[PDB]
Amino acid sequence: SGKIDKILIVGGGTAGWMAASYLGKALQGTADITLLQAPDIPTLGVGEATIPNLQTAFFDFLGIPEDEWMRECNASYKVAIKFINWRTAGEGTSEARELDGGPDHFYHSFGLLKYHEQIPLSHYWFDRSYRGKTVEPFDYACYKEPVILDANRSPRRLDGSKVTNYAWHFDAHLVADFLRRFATEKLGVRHVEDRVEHVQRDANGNIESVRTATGRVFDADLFVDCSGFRGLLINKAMEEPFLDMSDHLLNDSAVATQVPHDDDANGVEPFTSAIAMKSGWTWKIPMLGRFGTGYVYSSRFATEDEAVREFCEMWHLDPETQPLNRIRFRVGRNRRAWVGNCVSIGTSSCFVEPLESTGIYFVYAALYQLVKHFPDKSLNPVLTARFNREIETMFDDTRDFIQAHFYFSPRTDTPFWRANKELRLADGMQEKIDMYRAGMAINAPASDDAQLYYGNFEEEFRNFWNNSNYYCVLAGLGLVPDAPSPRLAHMPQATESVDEVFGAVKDRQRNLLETLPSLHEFLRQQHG
Amino acid sequence: MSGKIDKILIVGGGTAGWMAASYLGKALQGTADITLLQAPDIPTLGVGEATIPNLQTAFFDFLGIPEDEWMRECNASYKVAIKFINWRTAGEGTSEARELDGGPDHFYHSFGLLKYHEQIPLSHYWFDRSYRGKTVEPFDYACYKEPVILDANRSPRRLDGSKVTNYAWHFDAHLVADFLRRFATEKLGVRHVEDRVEHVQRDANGNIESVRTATGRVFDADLFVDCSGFRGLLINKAMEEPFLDMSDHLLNDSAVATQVPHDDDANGVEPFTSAIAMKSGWTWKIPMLGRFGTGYVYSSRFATEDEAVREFCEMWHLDPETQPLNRIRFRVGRNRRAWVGNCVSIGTSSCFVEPLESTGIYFVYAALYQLVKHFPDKSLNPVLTARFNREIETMFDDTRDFIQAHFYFSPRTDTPFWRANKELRLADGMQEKIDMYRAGMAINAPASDDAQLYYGNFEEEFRNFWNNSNYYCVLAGLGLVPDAPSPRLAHMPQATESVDEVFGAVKDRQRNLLETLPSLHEFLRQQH
Ligand SMILES: N[C@@H](Cc1c[nH]c2cc(Br)ccc12)C(=O)O
Ligand SMILES: N[C@@H](Cc1c[nH]c2cc(Br)ccc12)C(=O)O
Repeated sequence: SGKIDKILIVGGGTAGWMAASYLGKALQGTADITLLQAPDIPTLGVGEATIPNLQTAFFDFLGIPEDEWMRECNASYKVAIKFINWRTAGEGTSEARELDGGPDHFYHSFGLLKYHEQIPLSHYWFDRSYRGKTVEPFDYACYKEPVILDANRSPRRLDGSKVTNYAWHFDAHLVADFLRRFATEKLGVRHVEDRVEHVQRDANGNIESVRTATGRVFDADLFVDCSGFRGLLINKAMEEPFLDMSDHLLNDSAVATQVPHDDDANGVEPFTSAIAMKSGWTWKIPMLGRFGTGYVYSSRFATEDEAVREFCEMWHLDPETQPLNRIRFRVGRNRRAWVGNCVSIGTSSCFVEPLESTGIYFVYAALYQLVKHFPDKSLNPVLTARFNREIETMFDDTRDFIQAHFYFSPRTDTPFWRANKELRLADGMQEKIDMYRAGMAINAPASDDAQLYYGNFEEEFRNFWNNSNYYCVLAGLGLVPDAPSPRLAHMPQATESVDEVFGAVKDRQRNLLETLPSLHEFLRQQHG
Repeated sequence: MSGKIDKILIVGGGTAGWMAASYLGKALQGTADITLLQAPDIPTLGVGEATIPNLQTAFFDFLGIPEDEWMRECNASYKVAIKFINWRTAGEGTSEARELDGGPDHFYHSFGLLKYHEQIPLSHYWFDRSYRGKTVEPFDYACYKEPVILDANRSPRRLDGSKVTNYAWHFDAHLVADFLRRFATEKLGVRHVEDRVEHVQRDANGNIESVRTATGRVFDADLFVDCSGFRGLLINKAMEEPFLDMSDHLLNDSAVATQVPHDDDANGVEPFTSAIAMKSGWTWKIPMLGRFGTGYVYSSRFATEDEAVREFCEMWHLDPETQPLNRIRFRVGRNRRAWVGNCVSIGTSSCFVEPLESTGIYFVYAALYQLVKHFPDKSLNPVLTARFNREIETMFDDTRDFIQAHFYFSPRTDTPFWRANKELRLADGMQEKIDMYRAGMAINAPASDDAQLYYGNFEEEFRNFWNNSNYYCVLAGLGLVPDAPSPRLAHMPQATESVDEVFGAVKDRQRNLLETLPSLHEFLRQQH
């Protein structure tokens, strides 16, 4: 019995120093935290994309203003994800192909669809599209962002006022160093540069101590595994099985690099690009003077040399001189994220391809659930079981959503895209698609107030993947309901007054397009 | 078998029938012909109905009926909480609270949400002090301001009309049914037919084709709404849908009720419903204007009808040979599926549970809200029916589990009834909630402590109907408390110290409202 006195974090990556900062802040003055980190071969900064709650749920919790960490991490702004060439056959190219008299792209923006007479705007859009009253795509009809993103507009005016929900693009290595300084200098976290040599467990299977290569022994009451894919504690020591979920996600490898960019000549894109490839997809994360890019592919349909060739040719890079990072990740999650006195945080717990910018979210979302379910020395099993339940739902819901990107793509030109259609959706995901086809919303938000959504982590965590996200991806790829929502035929006044709702989006599209500065213009004044 | 619903037939009148006619008539105004089949039954006494705050915001506001309009026409009173009397002390069934720890054996279940302090509900701070001997005040008096003003029969609104707390209403159901009958027929164009169902004609698909009445009239429709009560003329008799008896969780199955005249000038009016524990059940008291309704809900396995009538009459000093009494034998449980084919069951034809927590009328307009949200066309898409049945199934089962906890966790052991309740088993969903509760966790904590958002957004409340505030009121009120304080509080020394001002604010509101609020009788006099 007694409270947790000492906490040992194994691993000093991005997740490791987020755990040290979050736990150091949450338990300030009531727990001694030590982080074990061994020097590894450093890698390139291939870029990271995030979601709006990174500020409200993480940096706000630490008490760090957005401007403070943005300037020290050379971060850019992210307004949406631009899905390129997901509906047209062809090689992997950065240029959008032609589809129905226009470029093959669609946006997944932040925020929530507006409610009109208790019904999301998506249902009103499809009702018009189904009956031939409109041909405008879903994203351009219901969101104001696509128009200003086509012109690389900034999410904030020169006076600082924000006109849309946005996230950030940055190099994870810089944020890790920023949080390393914050945790050690402000929160009293102890940093130890050593390599784990032996993990000693007791008769109950719990971790007793960790011995390093130099002979130092570190004991604690609670151990946090941030060692990445290796899982030194949760997998190696605790012997907890890892659940491979490649029966839903075929991608398991990646080739990534960083490419210099002339922001003065071309501006900066306020969005992440997800460019469909022949055996996967390639991300593009614009930053300051450069952009990170990585080809996520499936080793079952493309060899590493084929992926390196495809990746370099699309960006006009020299495969013999370009610095490249070749990665082979494990897709899935542990059977239990928390076992005994060992809590897994980061890629040691779970991993999925960064198609929807969930990597960093998984860290501080798990850290949020860890503090909410924080135990004492008795390690109450109810706290551990409920934490493991939240983590498995957080990941499995994301896994199902990511699979829908490939499962519902109309492409059939390569074995990769054809095989994705041969996989089976999870029962929870298949039920969601059944609702969608019936004209229902999928996890409709309780309110269309984005400030409440992104300002209340509990409100968002219970409704992380909401109707707005599903319609952006499903309707963007071409999946639409079999027929309009049957209740709209009983709402003649609602379907008539909705004209002003679509007109309001058109007016904001025109006004913001004409008045907003470019992202490059704002970044220049922002970053000095 | 396509096209929108054109004709809707409601079988059964009363409260459920005319609530369905009003809600569906308003939602589908001008796009559906609605006919209500009602046969004259032997009328019963007005034994009183208790409600919850969303009755105005989710039902009457949807109809466009101001609170003052329907209150005056139904002679309604105000309800601020439920006072549970004699649930922790042994003895006969009496209206007088017994002595417990130097005070009356009662505790309140109030409306609203517990205030958050540093992201933690106030209940966790209360028990932390109680566990460490820092306080002896009961949970309800420490965290709620209502118990103090309810002990003095204070009004929930000042004489100037300003409301000082969340409240509901007390009324005779028959008056509300007549009010809605006039509203639906005169304002919404609903057709009322006085006839008795003679034969229900089904087709080869199992769907209802038409209904023939005793006079030979045949009524056909596209969608049928069963509001026939416990008889289940359509859902059970015609559709042959099985009814799931749940007497393994709730032993009460009978009731003896009446109405008692009351001199409001001499004794005032109680702004709360009373739940008076009995030897083989419990007795309600629903104060109204010049009278109060009362009913002894009991278990036929432990008390005969004559024993319950005697217990009921003796506690109110009534003549068992002359007092007008209503003897009822209800079915406890729910249908296997609330909606089958083109037949949707609404009201007690769908499910029933004892009115211990004032959920009877709520079940009607909550189901009507889910019916419109899942409204079908002539094709009757099975996904709409399946999702509706799931929402109804969760709505009742969660209520069933909560109601059982009232008896399961009562410390009384003096009668075979109370002893047998401890021999039943809680549902797995309820047992897991109790496991969390004992572990110091909240049970379905609200996303926000803003009651206006909660009671103003039916979707927000429906997803969190039984929240942490409700569970703590009943469980801690009966004496069930966690095994130890939340381990997370030991790491928040500043939070556990600054919470002193939160409890002091409740004490200041208790003192100020007690001195300035008028009595309910005083406010009712000026209003009515
Ligand atoms: N609730 C999350 C859901 C989400 C996860 N990844 C996203 C990426 C984009 Br682009 C838009 C939304 C999300 C949000 O609205 O930010
Ligand atoms: N969310 C519901 C829960 C509830 C159902 N019946 C109740 C009865 C009382 Br008294 C208080 C709360 C409830 C409310 O607070 O109105």
